[PDB]
Amino acid sequence: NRPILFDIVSRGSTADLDGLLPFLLTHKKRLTDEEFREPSTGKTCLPKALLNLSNGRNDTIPVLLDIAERTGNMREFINSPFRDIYYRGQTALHIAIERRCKHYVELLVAQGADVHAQARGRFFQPKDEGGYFYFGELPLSLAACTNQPHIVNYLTENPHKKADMRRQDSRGNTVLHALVAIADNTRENTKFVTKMYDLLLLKCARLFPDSNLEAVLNNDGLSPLMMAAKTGKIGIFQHIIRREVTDEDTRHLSRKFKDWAYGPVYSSLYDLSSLDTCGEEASVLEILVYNSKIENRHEMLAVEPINELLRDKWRKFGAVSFYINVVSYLCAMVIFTLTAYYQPLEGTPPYPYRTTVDYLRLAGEVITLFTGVLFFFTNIKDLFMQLLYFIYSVLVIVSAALYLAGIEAYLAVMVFALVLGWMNALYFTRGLKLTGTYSIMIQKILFKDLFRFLLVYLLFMIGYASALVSLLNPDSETFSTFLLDLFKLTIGMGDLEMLSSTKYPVVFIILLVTYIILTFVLLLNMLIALMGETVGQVSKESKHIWKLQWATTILDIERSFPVFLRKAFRSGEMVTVGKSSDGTPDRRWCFRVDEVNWSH
Amino acid sequence: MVIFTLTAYYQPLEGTPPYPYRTTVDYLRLAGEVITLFTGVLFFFTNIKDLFMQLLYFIYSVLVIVSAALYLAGIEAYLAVMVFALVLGWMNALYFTRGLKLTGT
Amino acid sequence: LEAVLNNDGLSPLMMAAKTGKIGIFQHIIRREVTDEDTRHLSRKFKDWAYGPVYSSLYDL
Ligand SMILES: CC(C)CCC[C@@H](C)[C@H]1CC[C@H]2[C@@H]3CC=C4C[C@@H](OC(=O)CCC(=O)O)CC[C@]4(C)[C@H]3CC[C@]12C
Repeated sequence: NRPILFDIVSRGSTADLDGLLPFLLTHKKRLTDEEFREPSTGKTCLPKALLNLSNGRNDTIPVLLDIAERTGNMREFINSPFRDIYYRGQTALHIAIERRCKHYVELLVAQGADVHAQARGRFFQPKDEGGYFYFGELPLSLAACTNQPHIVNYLTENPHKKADMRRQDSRGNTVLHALVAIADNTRENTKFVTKMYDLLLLKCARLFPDSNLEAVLNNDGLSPLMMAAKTGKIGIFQHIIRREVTDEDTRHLSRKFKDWAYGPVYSSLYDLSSLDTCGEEASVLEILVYNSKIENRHEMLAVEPINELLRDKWRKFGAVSFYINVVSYLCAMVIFTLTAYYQPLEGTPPYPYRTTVDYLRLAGEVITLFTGVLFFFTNIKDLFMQLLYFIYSVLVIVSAALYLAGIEAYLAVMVFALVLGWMNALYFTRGLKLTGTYSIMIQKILFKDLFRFLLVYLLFMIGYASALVSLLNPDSETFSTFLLDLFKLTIGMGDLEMLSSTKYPVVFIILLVTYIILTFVLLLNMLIALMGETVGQVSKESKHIWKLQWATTILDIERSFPVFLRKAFRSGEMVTVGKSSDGTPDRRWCFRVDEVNWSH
Repeated sequence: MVIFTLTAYYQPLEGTPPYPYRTTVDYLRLAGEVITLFTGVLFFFTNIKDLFMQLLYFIYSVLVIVSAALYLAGIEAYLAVMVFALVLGWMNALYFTRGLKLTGT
Repeated sequence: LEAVLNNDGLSPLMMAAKTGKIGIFQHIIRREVTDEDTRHLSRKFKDWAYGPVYSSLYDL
């Protein structure tokens, strides 16, 4: 009778249902029997009826509910979930809410519909995880994510059942987490996202004054603000960072207060407790600056307190430590250079020391080894809990070890270390503004475009030179010699005296001509062109890249210091902005900004 | 192309073309030669079918086949054109980066 | 009607593509007919919708 029932419900006709009650009573067959349910998914009668209706009025639902109550299977029938990978978990209430039918939502909850049921089927998953619509996996989160204020209002405060706002799905995300998860930078989306977020926050605070809704964290460990920063959602991040609440009852949770005004000058202090931390917990700034592949990484930093905080930190302690570090690094490299220079050529390593000058060389050596081990330890700690610096440190330590063992080879690698030691000194110009943007651009072009160009050139050059070598007739040694000669000719110095043994010299001349033409005219020119266009495309990006580089250097310096030193240098003044519900003072960290307005 | 490069490199300078084969190394060179000729004839057939029903590849194939023919006939000149083929063989390897996005533009 | 081909062997869609006419090519590639009598000749149908997600299958 399953096909007949499905046809009856799909049609929506009331008459066909007559007689089902006595039929079930006589045969004592429940509406959740395997035969009645569709084997493919598990869909029961109610979801099918709700799926296909007219102008929000199916007109069959009450009869189905009455029948199920007659049987006495409402508990297992009204909330019967779907099976299968695609739609697992989905219940009738999810459908009713998805179809924007308040009437049916009320009628469903009135009868005992499970309001906390989770719909974690593969249809409802994040876009990156092979899904279509992620909404928090809850009826309440669904209504909040589909921009339906009335549904959320009724659902939260209903006599029969209440879905508390502070509730977490399998992933741990709460309704605010989902509402940030579906946010997009479009104006239409943000306009309702912010409104619903604020409404829901105020309602939760009103109902429960003790707890805080944004305190909750998901399994990942983030909060709505940190997650919005991580997911690159400027629209809601900017509205949460400057949230101000005029209501006196709910002013405690506000984030931006007015401090004082004199004429056109207005001075307001922002709150940055969660925004900036000293190792107590993860900070928005660290996440936004250090994580990669962020949509609006550069735009997100242009917010009223963020930029001024970076500025104040830079003045307070950023500049001094940077100059100290660069000077010390240069001095250390000079000491290393002197040590390598004065390495005694005579004898074999290690060399005995029996004079004060020997002890001077030893002092330089120990300083260099200390620097190398320090860099190695810093990199290893970073890995456990700067690739070029890692190479420098590992090469230094290996050179010291081979010096201890006894072999000439160490000097080579030791010298190589010195090369790298200066090769990256340019990267310390990063902190400087005028030359730091140029250093960042040089590093960017060097790694991305120069890797491709070099890889393109290597095989071409080696194969073409091998072809020319094969052309000549009087053979690894011959190739080894000729390759040096050919590279020297590529430099523009030398002479092609080796062609005497070759037959058909004309074609060899032509081939060398074309080789030179390609190497100098086309290959070299394209490298020139690429730099010119990239800078033009990033002409505006220059300031963005510079600001990001400045931020990352400042944050690296801040991270390096231990916790208590950070406590000493922490920026912002403790300001008692009000008294909590119990009356005790807040005493919350804040940072002050003042502007000028001639229109207010 | 690597196989072709090795074949050209190990072409015996001594003697005159064709060179008799009486050793396993000779058969290694012969295997490389037949592979190169197969590649050339395949490219030639593809281009000829396109024409009946890639100009640089057409040049590569025609030069390879001509070099093989002149190797069979007996003349030193073939090596020249054979080498020239190898040049073109790599000269257009860059054009296979086309498919890649970053370097294809 | 679009089955007919000229001496060249093309159809209105192929000819619009060959002649570089975006305006009519885009309107012929997404042609949808609401009338039930003449829905067979339509080229873009709606498949299903869930909330803000809409899924339509084109004919190719
Ligand atoms: C254009 C870019 C992408 C390719 C990099 C060029 C190198 C692959 C070339 C440039 C100079 C060449 C070298 C010139 C001299 C020698 C020594 C030679 O061995 C000898 O010592 C005998 C000759 C001599 O002693 O001068 C072996 C090859 C090598 C390293 C040559 C091999 C290839 C080198 C490093």
